[PDB]
Amino acid sequence: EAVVISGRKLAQQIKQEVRQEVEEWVASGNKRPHLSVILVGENPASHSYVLNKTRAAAVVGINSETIMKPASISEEELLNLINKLNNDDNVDGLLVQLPLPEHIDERRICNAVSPDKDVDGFHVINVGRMCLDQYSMLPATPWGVWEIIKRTGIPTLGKNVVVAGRSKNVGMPIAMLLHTDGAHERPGGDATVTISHRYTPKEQLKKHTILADIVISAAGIPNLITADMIKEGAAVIDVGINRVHKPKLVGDVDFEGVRQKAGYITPVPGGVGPMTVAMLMKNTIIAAKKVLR
Amino acid sequence: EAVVISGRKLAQQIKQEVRQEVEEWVASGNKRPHLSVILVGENPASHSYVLNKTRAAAVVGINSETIMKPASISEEELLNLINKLNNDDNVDGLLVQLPLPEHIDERRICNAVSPDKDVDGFHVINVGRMCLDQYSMLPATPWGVWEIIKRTGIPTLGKNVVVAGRSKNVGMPIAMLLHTDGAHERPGGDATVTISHRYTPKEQLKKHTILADIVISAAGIPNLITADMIKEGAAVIDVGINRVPKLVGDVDFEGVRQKAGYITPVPGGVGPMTVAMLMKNTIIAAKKVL
Ligand SMILES: NC(=O)c1ccc[n+]([C@@H]2O[C@H](COP(=O)([O-])OP(=O)(O)OC[C@H]3O[C@@H](n4cnc5c(N)ncnc54)[C@H](O)[C@@H]3O)[C@@H](O)[C@H]2O)c1
Ligand SMILES: NC(=O)c1ccc[n+]([C@@H]2O[C@H](COP(=O)([O-])OP(=O)(O)OC[C@H]3O[C@@H](n4cnc5c(N)ncnc54)[C@H](O)[C@@H]3O)[C@@H](O)[C@H]2O)c1
Ligand SMILES: Cc1c(N2CCN(C)CC2)ccc2c3c(c(=O)oc12)CN(C(=O)c1ccc(NS(C)(=O)=O)c(Cl)c1)CC3
Ligand SMILES: Cc1c(N2CCN(C)CC2)ccc2c3c(c(=O)oc12)CN(C(=O)c1ccc(NS(C)(=O)=O)c(Cl)c1)CC3
Repeated sequence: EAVVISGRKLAQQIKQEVRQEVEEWVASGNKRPHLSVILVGENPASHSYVLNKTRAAAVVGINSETIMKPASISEEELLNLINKLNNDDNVDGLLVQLPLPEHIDERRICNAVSPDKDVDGFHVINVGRMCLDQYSMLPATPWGVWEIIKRTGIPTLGKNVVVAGRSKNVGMPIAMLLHTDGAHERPGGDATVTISHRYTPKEQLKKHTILADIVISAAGIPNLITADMIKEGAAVIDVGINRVHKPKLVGDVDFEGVRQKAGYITPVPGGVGPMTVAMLMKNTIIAAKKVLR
Repeated sequence: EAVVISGRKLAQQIKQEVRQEVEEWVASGNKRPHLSVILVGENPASHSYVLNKTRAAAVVGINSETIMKPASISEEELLNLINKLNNDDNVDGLLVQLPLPEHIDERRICNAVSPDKDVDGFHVINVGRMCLDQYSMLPATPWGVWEIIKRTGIPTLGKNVVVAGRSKNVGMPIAMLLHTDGAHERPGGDATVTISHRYTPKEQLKKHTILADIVISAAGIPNLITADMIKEGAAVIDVGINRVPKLVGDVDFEGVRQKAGYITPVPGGVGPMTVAMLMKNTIIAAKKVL
C-alpha cells in the first residue's frame, strides 16, 4: 500500500527555507520583501485563498497588504491600481486574485502586472520564458507539483507521466515542466508526458494512465482516477479540489481505492493546495531579490 | 493501403490562396507585402532554405530582399540590422535564418525581431501567445503539420497523438497546437497528445505510438518509426529531414507505407508546407491584423 505525502508538511519545510532566506536578506540590510494582493468582489473561496497567502507571508516574514475592490469595479480602474503598484518600489511581488468579474478581461489584467513582480507567473512573457525553458517566475501550483515529486525523490527522467487537464494556469505548465530538458536554463523533468483533457475518452485516459509511472490530475472531477486506471507502484498527485456534499472537499482521485495500488499519493485536503501557497512565498523572495531582472 | 499525402500539392494550394489574397490586397490600394530575410554566414543548407523562401515569395506576389552577411558579424551589428528593418515601414515580415554562428545568442536575436514582423513566430511573445491559445504568428513547420492534417481531413478531437521531438521550434509547438481547445481564440486540435524525446526509451515510444491515430515525427533520426510501432490505418506525419548523398525522413517510408492509413513522404512532404505557411504569415503580417 501507498506512501501518502504530506503537502502540509512539505509546504512548511519550504516556508522554513523561505523564512531563513528572508531573515538573511533583511539582516544583510535590505528592505523587507513586500507582497501586494488585489482582491475583487467577494468570492468566498477567493477570500479564503488571499487569506492563506497573507498568513503565509506573515509566517515567513514577508510584508503584505491586500487591496480589496468591489466587484463593480471597471477593468480600466483595475489597470490603474496595478499600474500604481508596478511603480511602487516598495512593492516586490504583486498578484491579482482570480477569478475576476466577467466584465474584466483576465488576460489583459495578467499582462498588466510587471513580469518582474509577477509572482503568479501568469504574464505572457513569463509564460513564453517558461515554454522556452528559460528562467522565469514559475506558476505556484505547477511548481508545487514539481517540488512534491522532486522532494519525494520520485524519478521522472525517462518515465511516463499523464496529466489530466490542460488549463494554462495548472495543467499545461505542469506538462511543460515535466517533459522538458534537464539540461536547459530552467531544468525540466525529461519525462514522457501525455496531456489529456475534457475530450479524452475515458477508455483512452485509462489506456494511458495504466502505463504511467506518474499520474497528475487537475480536472476538477471526483473519482476521475480509480485504482484500475493506475499502474501498481505509480505515484499519483492530486491537484483537484472538488466540493462534495454537510459539505467537504475532495480530489479527482479515488483516495481510498487508489492507495491500494499506488506507490505514492497525495491527500486532498493537505496535499498540493498548501504547496501552492508555499511556492508563492518562494516567488516573492525571488522577486524581492530582483534576481530575475 | 497507405494514402501518400502530397506536401507539394497542398503547399501549392496554399500558395495559390496567398497569391490571390495578395492580389486582392494590392488591388484594394494597399502596399505590396515585403519579406526581408537575413542570412549570416554560408551554411549550404541555409543558403538553400533562404532561396526557397524568396522564391515562394516571388510566386505569390510578395517582394523579398535577402541580406546576406559574413559569419563574422558582430552580434551588436546584427541587432542593429534588425532594428533598422524593424523600423522600416516597408518591411512587413522579417526573418533570420538559423543557425547563427557560435558568438551569436540566437535567443537574443529571435527576441529582437519585432513580434508584428516575426513571420517565423520565434519571438518569446509569439511563443507565449501561442501557448495561451491566443492569436499569434504561428511557427511555419508546426502550422504546416497542422494544415496537412486539417486539409487531408484526418480527425483530431478525441483522438490520440504522439509527437517525437520537443524542440521549441517544431516538436513543442506541434504538441501545443494539437492538444489545445478547438474553442480558443486560436483553435487547437482537442487531441490527446504524448510528447516523447531523446530520453524516451524505444520500448516506451512503441507502447505509445501503437495507441496513436496520428504519429508525428520530428526527431531527426532515420527509421525511428517502423511499421510495428504504428497501428493499422493510422496517420503518420514525417517532419524529419536527414542527410544520409540522399535525404530521408524519421520514418521508414516503404515499411510504414503498408500499415499506415496516411503517410507523408520525404522529400515532398512537410518541407514544402513550411515554405507555404511562411507566405501565409507574411500576408498576415502585411495586413497588420494582429
Ligand atoms: N491544488 C491547488 O493549489 C490548485 C490550484 C488551481 C486549481 N486547482 C484545482 O484543479 C482543478 C482544475 O483547475 P484548473 O483551473 O486548472 O482547471 P479548469 O477548471 O480551468 O479546467 C480543468 C481542465 O480539466 C480538463 N478536463 C475536464 N474533464 C476532464 C477529463 N474527464 N479528463 C481529463 N481532463 C479533463 C479540461 O479540459 C480543463 O483543461 C480544480 O479542482 C481546481 O480547483 C488546484
Ligand atoms: N520539415 C520541415 O520543414 C522541418 C523544419 C524544421 C526541422 N525539421 C526536421 O525535424 C527534425 C527535428 O529537428 P528540430 O530542429 O525540430 O529538433 P532538434 O534537432 O533540435 O532536436 C530533435 C528533437 O528530437 C528529440 N529526440 C531525439 N531522439 C529522440 C528519440 N529517440 N525519440 C524521440 N524523440 C527524440 C530530441 O530530444 C529533440 O527535441 C530534424 O529532422 C529537422 O531537420 C523539419
Ligand atoms: C483561482 C483558483 C481556482 N480556480 C478553479 C476554477 N478554475 C476555472 C480556475 C481556477 C482553483 C484553485 C485555486 C487555489 C488557490 C487560488 O489562489 O486560486 C485558485 C490558492 N490555494 C490555496 O490558497 C489553498 C487551497 C487549499 C488548501 N488546503 S487543502 C483544503 O488541504 O487543499 C490550502 Cl492550505 C491553500 C490553492 C487552490
Ligand atoms: C534551421 C533548420 C533546421 N535545423 C535542424 C537542426 N536543429 C538543431 C535546428 C533546426 C532543420 C530544418 C530546417 C528547414 C528549413 C529552415 O529554414 O530551417 C531549418 C526550411 N525548409 C525548407 O526551405 C525546405 C526544406 C525541404 C523542402 N523539400 S523536401 C527536400 O521535400 O523536404 C522544401 Cl520544399 C523546403 C524546411 C526545413
